[PDB]
Parts: sequence; structure tokens; C-alpha cells
Amino acid sequence: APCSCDGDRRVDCSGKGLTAVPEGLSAFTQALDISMNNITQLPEDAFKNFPFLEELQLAGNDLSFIHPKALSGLKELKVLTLQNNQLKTVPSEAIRGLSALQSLRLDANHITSVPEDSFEGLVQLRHLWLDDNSLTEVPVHPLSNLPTLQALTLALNKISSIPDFAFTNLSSLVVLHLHNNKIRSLSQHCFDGLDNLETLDLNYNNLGEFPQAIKALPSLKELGFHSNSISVIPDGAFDGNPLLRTIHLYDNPLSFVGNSAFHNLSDLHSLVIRGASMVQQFPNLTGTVHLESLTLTGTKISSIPNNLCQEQKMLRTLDLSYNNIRDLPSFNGCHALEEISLQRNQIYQIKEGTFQGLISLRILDLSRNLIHEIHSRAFATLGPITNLDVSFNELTSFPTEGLNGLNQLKLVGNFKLKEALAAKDFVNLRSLSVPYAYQCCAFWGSQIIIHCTPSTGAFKPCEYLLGSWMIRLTVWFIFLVALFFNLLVILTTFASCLPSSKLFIGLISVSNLFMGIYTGILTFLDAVSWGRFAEFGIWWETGSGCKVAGFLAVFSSESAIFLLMLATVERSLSANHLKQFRVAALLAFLGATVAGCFPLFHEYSASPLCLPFPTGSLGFTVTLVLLNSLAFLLMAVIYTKLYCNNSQSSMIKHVAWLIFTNCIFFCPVAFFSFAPLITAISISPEIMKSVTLIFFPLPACLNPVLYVFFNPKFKEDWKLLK
Repeated sequence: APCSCDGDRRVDCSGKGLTAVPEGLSAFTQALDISMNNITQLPEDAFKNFPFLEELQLAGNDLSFIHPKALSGLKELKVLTLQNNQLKTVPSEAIRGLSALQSLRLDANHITSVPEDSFEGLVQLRHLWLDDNSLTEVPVHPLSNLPTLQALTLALNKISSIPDFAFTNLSSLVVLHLHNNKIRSLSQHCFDGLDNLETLDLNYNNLGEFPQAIKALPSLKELGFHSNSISVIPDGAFDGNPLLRTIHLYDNPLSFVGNSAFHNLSDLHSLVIRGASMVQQFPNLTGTVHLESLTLTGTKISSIPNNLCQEQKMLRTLDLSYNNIRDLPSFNGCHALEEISLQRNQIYQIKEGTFQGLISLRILDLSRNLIHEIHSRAFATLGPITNLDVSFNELTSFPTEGLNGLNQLKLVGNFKLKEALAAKDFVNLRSLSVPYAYQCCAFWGSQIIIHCTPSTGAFKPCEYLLGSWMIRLTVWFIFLVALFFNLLVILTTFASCLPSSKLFIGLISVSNLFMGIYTGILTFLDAVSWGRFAEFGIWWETGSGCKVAGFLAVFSSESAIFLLMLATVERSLSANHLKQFRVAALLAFLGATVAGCFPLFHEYSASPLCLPFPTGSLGFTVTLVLLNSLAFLLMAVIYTKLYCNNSQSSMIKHVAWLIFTNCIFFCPVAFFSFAPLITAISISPEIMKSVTLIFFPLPACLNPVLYVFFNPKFKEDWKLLK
């Protein structure tokens, strides 16, 4: 086939790379399609062989120059297309005989300018396209020869401004597109004569002032000018546009908006305003009763008018975030509204009648406010609510009537909400997020799974504080032994009436007795609250008892590591000083106090075991660990010198055993104290909590044991005591 064909008397020579006009075709060819080839010019009477031509298509052909008699002879074709070409100037002297055109597609061309005598004889054209071009000005004079043009596009060009009386002859214009353009300014009377204009396009431009000249476009129904540089919509700017019904103005530096500028718009269907910070009061909405959305964000208004919902009967979406509203009105008569999103405001209270008559509500966003009280019956009138977001407020008690269908609930940030909510009034709940991890223990941490957020575990226990009945029974002996044997050592040491060795041993017995007092407090708490801990956990962690428990635990643990680093400096120094060793044993019992009194003011609240480093803030924990490690290193370094260096032989043996036991028993706690750094090969918190719970009070359990059944001076002093 010289050239691919079809059965509707049409030749479709696409995809062939012709270098000339096809020949030998039928004289009855209805449409000549020769697109996507490589011909650059046509001789005269190139299309004389086709007297009955209607649809000529040579787009994507890359024409360069046209002979001013080649296209002649076509006195009856309809649509001419020459896009994706490189025509520098319009065939103005060649389109004179093209008197039967209906659409001239000269877009996607290299047109830089049109001549004055263009568009003559085209009295039947309907569509004009000059898109993706390089025209510097609007062709006013040539456009004057188009009295019946129906749709004109002038976008993607290099025009900077449109002068006055530049569009009078286009009496049948209906579509005007000027997007991705550079025009900056326009005159008062530039747009006159377009009485039939219905859709106007000006977006993606740079007009710095409101195009007030739109007062003469009565038939405008779509108005898009978004992504511009406008900052004030004046007062009364849409008087001449009553049939208008869709405004586009988003992404602009709108700073101020007039109070009565949005009135008498009966066909408006949407309204979005974000960033008008200079607006102080709610706009006048008289005459606009068919609107479906009000998105007023970034504004300083303070009071919702008390009758929007008796006038806007078709409202569906209400978004008033990022405002300064303080008082909320009655929402009765808002039947079709389903998208209330009042957030980032200054509302402080919710009344009974605030949310009455809302039968179609489905979304609520009352977060980031200062609501301190909510009525019990407030939510009893609502219908099929699904989302309720009240997080990050100042609530103390949460009503529960009429919230059985809440699919998703959010409550985080209400720190003063101590009361624990029940699981009977939220049977149809899918996602919950509460202020304290122990309020989640009542939804179980059937068919579907809730997903609580502050998450429970073993360092935030939900039934037992200690663990199984093995960690329980061993903490009960470490308490009994550390109490009774320490009391016995104190009694025999400080009631025989001392040298500077015996006094130090008695003081390390006092600081072990206080540690035993701390672990006893822990086991009584576990015992009282057996079988349930949610009831007592909130009262314990946010209470004041945890402060005393932590004070005793840290004080007993660091007053016995500095009273054993001063007892190695009294043996190395026997290789005089009764006064000084007695005034340095007060500065060890008062230096210890500072550390505990300290975490009490600046923490003891990240575990129920009330310690500072079971887990680890990167403050007190790392400092305690570093100080204890250096003291133990120096303690061994000092004794190492004495190691290489009667009653003196018996005391040396006792202090060496004390230092070995205390060094050995401390390594598990130090090693597992750095849990986040190494995760202990993804060790379970339950397992490591156990070992940091048993092995921590252990050293202050055999110090008075080792000393009472294996040291010569305990026998003698016992006998001088009877």
C-alpha cells in the first residue's frame, strides 16, 4: 500500500516518513492525515488533487516554510492542524483562501509574531489555539477579524499585559485561558465587550493587585486566579458577577479580606481562606445560602456568629482551626454537617446544649484547647460519631454517655486525668490513646484487637509488681536477713564501749540497715496490691511515696560505697588520726544525702521499683555509674599496693572480702544498667528486670552475714555484751 488506509474514505499515512505529497490517492478523500513524517516544505498546488477535503492533519510533521499558493484550492475543509511544528510566522498570506475553517491549531509552534493582515476571510472559525508559543503581545488587530470566535486559548506565552479595548470584537467568546503566563497588569476597561464570557482563567500569573476590571463580566460562572500575588480582596469585588459559582484563590499572600466582600453570591458552592491574619471579625454571609464548606484558618476572629446554622442549611464541612475563638454557640439546625474541626483555639468549656441537634455528625477535632470541664450529657444527643479527638487539653473528668460507637478515640496530653475509664461503655472501639499506661490495662493490654498506645509490659506492670513466685520469695528472704543480722551487728558494735576500724564497720552496717528498710517497703507494696496493680499504680507513680522510697534506696546505696573507700584508706595507712577519721565519716553520710535529695528536685517515676537506673534522661544515671566505677577501681588499686606489703592480719582479711563481694555483686547491675546502648542482644525487659531486682540489694545482705559467722572479733564482743 503506497500508504495505510481505512474504510471511511480517509487516508491515514501516519508513521511512514514521507518526503513529498502523497500521490495517486482518490479524489474523494474526506480526510488527509500525513502526520509523523519528515517533509519540510510543499510546492504550489500541493493539495490540488483533493477537491473534496475536510480534515487536513499535518501536525508533528516539523514544517519550516510554506509556499503562498500550495494550500490553495481547498475551499471546503473543516479543521486544520499544524501543532508540534516550527512555524515562525503564521501563514497569514496562505490562510486567506481557507475560508471554510472551523479550528486552526497553530499551537506548539515557534510562532514569535503574527502579521497585521492575518485572519482575513476566516469568518467561520470556532476554535483558536496559540498554546506553547512565544508570542510577546496579544494580537488585538488580527483578533478584530474574528466576530464569531467561540473559544480562544492564549496560555504558555511571553505576554506581560493586556491593554484597554483589547477584546471588543469577540462577541461570541465563551472560554478564555491565560495560565502559565507573565502578564502583570491590566487596565480598567481592558475586558469590556465579552458579555458571553463564562469561564475566565488567570492562574499561574503575577498580578499584584486585584483585577477590579471584572465588573463587566456578568456571565462569569467559573473564576480561577489561584497561585497569584494578591494581598487584599477589596470590599464589594463581585457585584458584577451574580452568576458566578466557583472561585479558585488558594496559595496567595491574602492578608486582609473585606467584611461584606462575600455577599450576594447565591451560586457559590465552596469557600476556603487560609492566612488572613488581619481579619478580626466573621465575614457577612447574607445572600449566600447554598454553600457547602467554610475553611477559615490562620485568622484572628474571636466569636462564631450565633446563627450560621439557621441560615447555611446545606453545610457539610466546618474547619475553624488556627483561630482565637473562645466561646462556642448552639449547634442546633446543622443537620447535614458532619466535619466539625475546631482545633488550636481558646475554648475552655463545653455546655449541655453546645452539641444538641447534630444527627449526622461523624468527625470531631476539639484538641489543642483549654477545655477544663465538659458536661456529662454533652455527647448524649449526638448520633453515629466515629472519631473523637480531645487530646492535649486540661480535662479532669471525661463523660461517657452516648459514645458506644467510637471507632477511634484519642486522649493523650490530659495529664490531670487520674481516673481510669471502664471498658463497658466502649464496646465498639478500634483505636485508643490514653494519658498514663495503666489505664490501658482494662482493655486487655475475642475477634478484633484494640491498639492502646502508652504501651504496658513488665517495667509498667498490670497485675503483679515483682514477677513469678520465685522473684517474690527471694526478695522476702533478702529483706528478713538484711533486717535481723544488721540489727545484731549494730547492737554488738556500738554498745560494748572505739578504735578507727570498728567504727567504720559499724557505720557500713547502719547504711545496710537503711537499704533493708527500702526493700521491705517494696515487698509490702507488692503484698498489699496482689492480683491487681492498675488501681494502685497511678496513685503510686504520681504520688509522693515514691519520692521517699527513692530517697532511701539511693541514699543507702551510695553511703556504703564511700564508707568502704574510706575503710581501705585506714588499712593502707596502718603500714595519729582518731579525730580525722571521725570527722570524715560525717562528710560521707552528708555527701551521700546530697545525691538522693538531688534527684528529688529536677527521675523517680519511670518504673514502679522507684529507682533511677533500673533502665537508665541521660543525667543522674550515667553520673552515678561513672562515680561508682572509679571508686571501685581506686579501692582495688590502693589495696593492690598493700597486698604486696597478730590482730592486724585478721582486719586485713575482713576488708579484702568486703571489697571482693561488693565488686562481684555490682557487675550485673552496671552491665544491665546500659540496656539502651547494647540491648543485651535484644534481651527481654522482663528477664533483665528480674536480675536487676534480685542482685541489687544482695551486697547489703551478706555484709552482716560474712562478718558474723567468720570473724574473730564478733565472738569477743558478743561475750563482753552479756
